[PDB]
Amino acid sequence: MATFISVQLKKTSEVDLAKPLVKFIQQTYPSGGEEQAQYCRAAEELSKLRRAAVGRPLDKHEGALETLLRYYDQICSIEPKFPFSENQICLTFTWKDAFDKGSLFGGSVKLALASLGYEKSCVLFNCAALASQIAAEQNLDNDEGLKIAAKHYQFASGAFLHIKETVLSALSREPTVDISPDTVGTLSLIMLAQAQEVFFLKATRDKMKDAIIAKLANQAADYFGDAFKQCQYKDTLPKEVFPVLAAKHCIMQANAEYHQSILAKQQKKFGEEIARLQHAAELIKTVASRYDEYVNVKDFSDKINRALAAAKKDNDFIYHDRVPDLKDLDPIGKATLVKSTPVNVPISQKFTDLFEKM
Repeated sequence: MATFISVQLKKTSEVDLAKPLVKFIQQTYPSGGEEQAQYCRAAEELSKLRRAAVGRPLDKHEGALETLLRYYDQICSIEPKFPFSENQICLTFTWKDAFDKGSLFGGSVKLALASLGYEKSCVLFNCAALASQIAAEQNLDNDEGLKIAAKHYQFASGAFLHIKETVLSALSREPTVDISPDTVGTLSLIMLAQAQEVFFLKATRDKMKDAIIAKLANQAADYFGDAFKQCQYKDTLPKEVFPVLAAKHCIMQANAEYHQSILAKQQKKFGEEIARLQHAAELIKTVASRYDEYVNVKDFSDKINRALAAAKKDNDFIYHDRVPDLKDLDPIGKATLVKSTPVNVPISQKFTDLFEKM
């Protein structure tokens, strides 16, 4: 279908990374044509690497992400050498906010800083955003799609969370909102929610126990629920985000209850089955009327209604189980298969620091 949330990449203007880095090499590097004027072609190499990571109208592929990741690893490796205190270091990175259009009354929202902390913050944001795009793009009724989407969602979650913990110490100023701890904390939870939904979807495909699927769905409802609560009083993220999180919260509760009801029927608890099915129907009716424009809930509602109609029919004419109230049923349990991937450099596949010997 279409309904996963992904993140648009921030834009930068191009900058000459080499030229300023060239002027610093004349240090414990004396004569011409040596490590001296080799490192300058590695600085020539790294400036070229920035334009590939950040300059190109992008590619939602293994290739483009790896470029970004490499560019992140490479910056991280370059700080403990150059502007460790910098009284001038003539080099300034400019980034547009990912979300804030600005106002067509006076242009976009941008922020220029002469800081490697700023730069790597925005790059990492973009590694996260491209990962969510690749993740969202994947075919979920195919097994390696499921795995690529769960891997990238957890990466993107871990990467957003790394910026939250790190943006402020990393920077000179109050950041743009897109990378400020609160937005990126929320983006972190969304990606983790989506990761878990992918693990629920995979469980449904591995045709696992309904008991385990209910717990995985219940866990997701919590991730989506927390996330939409973080968005309730705020209008930073694209406007589709909060309604998708709201629906996805009720959808996952409805999956939890539907699967738990199947278990209940297996155990001949026919009243419990109707109760849990009534709850699922209600959750889904709510999402259908309230969130029409964002999710398509029809097949799942029909599935629930047939099961409810058959349950009621046999119970009234055969079993006569008392249908319990919701508050009298045990909580459905919770299980997570999902974690925010720590950012430990190198995050790129076959990392070569172009300035290893320095």
